[PDB]
Amino acid sequence: KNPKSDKFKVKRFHHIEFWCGDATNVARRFSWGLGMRFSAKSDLSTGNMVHASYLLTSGDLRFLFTAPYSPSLSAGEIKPTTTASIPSFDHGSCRSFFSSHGLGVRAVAIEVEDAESAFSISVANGAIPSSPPIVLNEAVTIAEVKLYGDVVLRYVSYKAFLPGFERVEDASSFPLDYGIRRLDHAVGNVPELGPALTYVAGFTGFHQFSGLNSAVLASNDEMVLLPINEPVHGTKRKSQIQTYLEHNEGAGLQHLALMSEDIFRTLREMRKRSSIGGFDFMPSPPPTYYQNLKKRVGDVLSDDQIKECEELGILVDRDDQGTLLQIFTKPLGDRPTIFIEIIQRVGCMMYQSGGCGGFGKGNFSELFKSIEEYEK
Amino acid sequence: KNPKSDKFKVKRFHHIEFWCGDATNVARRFSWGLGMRFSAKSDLSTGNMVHASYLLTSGDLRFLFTAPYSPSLSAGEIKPTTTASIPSFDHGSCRSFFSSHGLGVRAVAIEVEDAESAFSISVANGAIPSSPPIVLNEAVTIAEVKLYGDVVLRYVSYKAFLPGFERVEDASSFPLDYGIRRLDHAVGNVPELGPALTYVAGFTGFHQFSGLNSAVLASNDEMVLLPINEPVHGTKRKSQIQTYLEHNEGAGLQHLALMSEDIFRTLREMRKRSSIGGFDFMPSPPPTYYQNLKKRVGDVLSDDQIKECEELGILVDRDDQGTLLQIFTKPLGDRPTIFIEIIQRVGCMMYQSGGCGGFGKGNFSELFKSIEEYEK
Ligand SMILES: Cc1ccc(C(=O)CN2C(=O)CSc3ccc(C(O)=C4C(=O)CCCC4=O)cc32)cc1
Ligand SMILES: Cc1ccc(C(=O)CN2C(=O)CSc3ccc(C(O)=C4C(=O)CCCC4=O)cc32)cc1
Ligand SMILES: [Co+2]
Ligand SMILES: [Co+2]
Repeated sequence: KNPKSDKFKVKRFHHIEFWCGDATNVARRFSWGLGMRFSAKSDLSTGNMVHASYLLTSGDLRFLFTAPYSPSLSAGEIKPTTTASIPSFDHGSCRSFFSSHGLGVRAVAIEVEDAESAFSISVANGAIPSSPPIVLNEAVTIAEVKLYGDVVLRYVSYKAFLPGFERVEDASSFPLDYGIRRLDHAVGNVPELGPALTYVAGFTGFHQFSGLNSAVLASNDEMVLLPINEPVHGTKRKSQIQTYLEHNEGAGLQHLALMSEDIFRTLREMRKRSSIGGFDFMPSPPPTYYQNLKKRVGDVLSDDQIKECEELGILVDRDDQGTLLQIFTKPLGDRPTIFIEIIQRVGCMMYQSGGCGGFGKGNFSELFKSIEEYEK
Repeated sequence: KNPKSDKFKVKRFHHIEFWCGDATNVARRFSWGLGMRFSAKSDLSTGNMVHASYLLTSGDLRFLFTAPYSPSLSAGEIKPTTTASIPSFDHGSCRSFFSSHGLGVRAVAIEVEDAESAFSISVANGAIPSSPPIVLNEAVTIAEVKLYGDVVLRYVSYKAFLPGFERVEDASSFPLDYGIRRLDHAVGNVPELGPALTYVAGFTGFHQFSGLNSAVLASNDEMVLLPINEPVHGTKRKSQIQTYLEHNEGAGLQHLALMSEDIFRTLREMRKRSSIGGFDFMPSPPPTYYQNLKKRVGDVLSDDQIKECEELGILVDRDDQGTLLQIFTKPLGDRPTIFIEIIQRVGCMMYQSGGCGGFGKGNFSELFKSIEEYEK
């Protein structure tokens, strides 16, 4: 069931903003590891004395990396005279976020039809305001409300990246591309799932789509997908959600799932780079898992395609409507907190429906099953 | 003249430690950009609940990247019970350093014969203590005194990387190598050269070897080389030293000069990677500079070798004893502060004497000369 209860018009995920200590080094690492191109900047070279912000893109996926400069560079500014291109930015908030949580996502940004209206309706329906609507160059409106922990849901609306950002020079914009095309879902970890769902669904009208309980909130067309997890305590192996909350100093964004148009190419390219500056992947499932794939998805993937899944460590799950291929990186930074998922979905062709094939929850059983089997 | 006045026995540069917000991302970026291999780690996986530290090596060059975890992970520890592998580390100092200066060098480490003696003699001769001598696993002694700004001079001595560090697994240790072999010199920027030189030369006994004044302090065999620069004010173009001090919030390390055994190979490899996660280089000199090279170094470099210098943007300088090839990166991070120099020295064969060919001070005139000439 989909009651289509969105309280304002939501379009698609727009960007993800990481708050960093040094944006240059994180952005360069991510560009090489994920095959994303440098496409826009706002920094000292563009007149921004407040923050350094670098935008990477792959298809429709936009990752923004921001870090504060010394406050002394902008000490004479006030908000009416600011050189910041993102008016919600604050030095103290950024340093506090980073000190508390380490490298991670500060903003999940969605494009809406009217960011001032979305903000107004959200706050009228219980959202905690974070940054009020601000109109940039009479062209773009941006507003922020609290999502969970110190993560904000950012609303962006366009009259027709952001004013004050400059498209980057060609030489610095090497056209890397490993096949990633858009953000599929963004997942939060919280101590208590119930209150988190009630809060977010309360202000958005989004509907509902071992070691954890999870539920997914979705927009009307189910293209904005926000799963939320809570830990389950007292378990034999300690909950990975609880480890996250301990190392992150509380709730925050757990993972970003990035859709690829060719997951085999994406994983070939990312794995070639794991040990030369890129991203590592979690341990692969045992060969029993791939033996057991013929019975589960043998009508969807050929033996060769199943073998390619095994060469790359790709997991497969299936629901009533479609099939999903997925794989998980090791944590992106020092702390065992945020990671990335690469995904590709098969089925639900109408365009493809959002969330086709689910989120892989069946792989909890199949991995557990496969590991024991593998002891053999 | 070299009075050989070292107040304690100094061997060679040992390592450089960067204080970071996220050590993983900086270390991975530097590994790919400079061709350095991951060789040791101290982090959660090795029992360190305090800091994450990753060591990269190329030949004898050792770069260490350290960032703090949440203090909550180690809140029950005291110094006698610490899980930190570097006992001088402090969460508050690290966060304060990074907030003030951004990404940069915290420690210039030199190997000495006895770090406790070096510390004692240094402090007896005016050094400001930073961390007292601590014996690690009855095998290594480490001590720190203030160098300039928030940079420390770290003394390391070995009875026979550090205890508590683990050599990294093979798969994560891809054997990158672009030819870099050791640290040649490490350069500080200060507001006032005179007092800085008097302080450092006072406690070490090291001897003395537009927009700035500079002087170089050197150990007995002139293999530890510490240039220091101050700004010259009132100049037409604003001093790059003053820009550094403004953006860094005061004195700190300006550049690390890395010796290559084959500068042409190093620059070919680094430039191939500039736009795919590596390091950018400062603007190249005009072709007039390379035309003028035949008269200056035509007895040292062939026409082909001069042409290779022009293809790569390499600068050349010469003193009375040898010739130096050098080139400079753009700043390593967000702020226009720290950068890297790649160098190779020709001459002064006895082994090669330290500092053979100087530090390139003649290139200030030759670039100024060449730029005007180039207007032609
Ligand atoms: C560092 C690190 C820490 C933890 C992990 C994982 O938990 C990866 N993972 C497994 O290991 C067991 S199969 C699995 C199946 C689905 C998902 C998943 O994506 C979601 C969602 O999207 C929303 C619904 C619930 C869910 O969990 C994750 C899985 C990976 C790396
Ligand atoms: C971001 C950035 C900011 C500034 C720069 C430079 O100043 C680079 N540079 C020039 O541009 C003009 S030639 C030149 C010659 C020598 C040196 C040099 O290495 C030293 C020393 O080692 C110790 C002695 C004095 C010195 O300056 C540096 C030079 C490069 C990048
Ligand atoms: Co997922
Ligand atoms: Co130099």
